[PDB]
Amino acid sequence: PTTTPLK
Ligand SMILES: *[C@H]1O[C@H](CO)[C@H](O)[C@H](O)[C@H]1NC(C)=O
Ligand SMILES: *[C@H]1O[C@H](CO)[C@H](O)[C@H](O)[C@H]1NC(C)=O
Repeated sequence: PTTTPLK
């Protein structure tokens, strides 16, 4: 589970 800096 990984995402980019908010929007
Ligand atoms: C990426 O988005 C997810 C889902 O909102 C989480 O907030 C996660 O903490 C985010 N990653 C970063 C590096 O901000
Ligand atoms: C972070 O940016 C990436 C593009 O590299 C994706 O668009 C991802 O969906 C973004 N995450 C959020 C939480 O907007």
